[PDB]
Formats: sequence, structure tokens, C-alpha cells
Amino acid sequence: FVQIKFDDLQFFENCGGGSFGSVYRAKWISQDKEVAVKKLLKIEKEAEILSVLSHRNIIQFYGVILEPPNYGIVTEYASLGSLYDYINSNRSEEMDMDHIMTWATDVAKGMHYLHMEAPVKVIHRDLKSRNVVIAADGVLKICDFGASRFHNHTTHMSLVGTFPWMAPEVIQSLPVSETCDTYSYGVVLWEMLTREVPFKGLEGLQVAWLVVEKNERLTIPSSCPRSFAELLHQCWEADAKKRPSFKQIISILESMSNDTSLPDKCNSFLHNKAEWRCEIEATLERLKKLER
Ligand SMILES: COc1n[nH]c2ncc(-c3cn(-c4c(F)ccc(NS(=O)(=O)c5cccc6ccccc56)c4F)nn3)cc12
Repeated sequence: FVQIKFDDLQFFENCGGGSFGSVYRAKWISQDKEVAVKKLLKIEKEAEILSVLSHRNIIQFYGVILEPPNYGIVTEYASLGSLYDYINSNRSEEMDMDHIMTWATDVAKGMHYLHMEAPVKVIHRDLKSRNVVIAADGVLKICDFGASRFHNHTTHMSLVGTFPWMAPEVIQSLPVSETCDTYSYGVVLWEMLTREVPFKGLEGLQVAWLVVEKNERLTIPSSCPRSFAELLHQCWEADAKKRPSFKQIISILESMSNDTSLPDKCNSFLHNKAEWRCEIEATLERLKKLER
């Protein structure tokens, strides 16, 4: 639970501006290290139980700032930015099947560590593409895994914005198991495949209602390979007990990566977005219209 003095940080982005939970690029002066700094209202000593977690697919803890009123947590800075920004940029056109498999495996692995391998079991509860970042070598790192337990206050702002990623039982404050993260993972995989914002332009409460009451799920284009479509359907089951664990997902991904037919089918799908984008847009028009 290393303490980093506020005076040992050179901020690139003014740390005054954002709400609690905002993250700033900074330099850790005495270490000559680029870092991320998440601004917090306060942090409890108990948070030290998570300071020992370490895995190549979760963001690496560096230290804590403990000088009132300045509180924060310091981590590694992933040089390529957030997964959400990448997906929704034209840069995502570069992605082929190998890219997607590697990144899908990255997230799955990090979530398996949190669920099963860490000294303290962690259910994320807020997994989404905005909470994944891309390190300089392309390794994906999961962020905010301790938010739900140690700084839940940071999760309030655009809770509505997050509804597309939230399992029905989380939206309803029903009993929650580790598989709530499998549901969210399914949405992240859908984003990588379609490179679209889930339920784009839809009111969050409307999303939440459709997901919970009508069993609505994100549109899977008909030309999406069946192995991927099936994985998404498993992640998205209403009955949380029937969703796969991350151990099971990893095994599914390994099976898919041995399928010699898949790369051509998937790459043809990925590069065909001009063809199937209308399928997603049609569902959105329909849901918006039916709301009217
Ligand atoms: C364009 O944006 C970007 N580009 N490159 C980037 N690299 C990194 C980041 C980036 C870092 N964090 C970031 C952060 F600073 C502080 C904490 C967290 N998580 S935590 O659960 O609170 C947490 C983590 C580790 C140990 C914990 C121990 C107890 C409690 C909570 C703990 C976090 F996730 N968030 N985002 C954005 C970007």
C-alpha cells in the first residue's frame, strides 16, 4: 500500500476539472514513470487488501495519495488509450480475427484472475469497454475492478450511460453472482465485432427496461460467424447460472482459434460492415420508433 506524495506527481491534465473518478495522466517524479491518477473523495485503509493484485490483464497498482483534501490511487498508464475510444474510431478498421481473439482472450484472462486466482476474489460489476485500456504492446488491462467495493461513489455519474453493459440482475439489484461480469464481457465482445456503441441513442432507462422485462439483447448481424454468435448468446442468458465462467469462455476461445474455417469467415464479416451495419441501425430505429 505504497504512499505517493501529491508533490511527487507532475500532472499533464489539470486535476481540478473532473468529477470524482476522473483519471489524469501524470508523471511520478521520483520514479520517472508515466502514471494514471484517479481522483477520489477519500480512500479507506481497508483498500490495501486489493493493492496486492497483479496480473498482465489488470491495471497495475502503484500507490495511493493520502493528503487531505487530495486523495487518489495511482496506476500504470497504458499508452494506447481506452478500448472504447479505439473501437469507435476509424483505427478499428485494422482489426482482423487474430486481433479480436487476442483481445477477447486478454479480457477473459484478466477477469478469470479477478474471479478465481487473486488473493481476494473480485466481482467487477462495472466491466465495460471504457474500463479497459490498451498498453503499448497491445495488451489489454482491466480498470476500476475495485470501484464497486472501495469507491462506489465514482460509479454514479452516467449510470444511465452504463446500462447497455449491465446484467439484468445488476439493473434490478437482484442477487448477483460472478456471471454478471460474463454478461458485460459479452457486450464488450459485441463492441469489438461490430465497432458500434451498444443501444446507441437509446434512453438508458429504456435500455434497462428492454433488457430486464423484454429480454432484449444487442442485434447480432446474420453474417456474424456462428461460433461468435453462440458465445454472445451464452454470455447474455437471462438465467445467470447458465452463463459461462471465464474459465469456460477461455476454453471456447481456444476451440475457436483451432477452427481453420473461422478466420476467413470472421475476417469477411469484420470487413463487411458496410453490408450489415443497417441490420443494427434497423433495430435501433425500431426500438426508438416503438417508444414513440
Ligand atoms: C485515455 O485514457 C487512458 N489512456 N491510457 C490510460 N491508462 C490508464 C488509465 C486508467 C487508470 N485507472 C485507474 C486508476 F488511475 C486508479 C485506480 C483504478 N482502478 S481501481 O479499481 O480503483 C484500483 C486499481 C488497482 C488497485 C486498487 C486497490 C484498491 C482499490 C482500487 C484499486 C484505475 F482503473 N483508470 N483508468 C486510463 C488511460
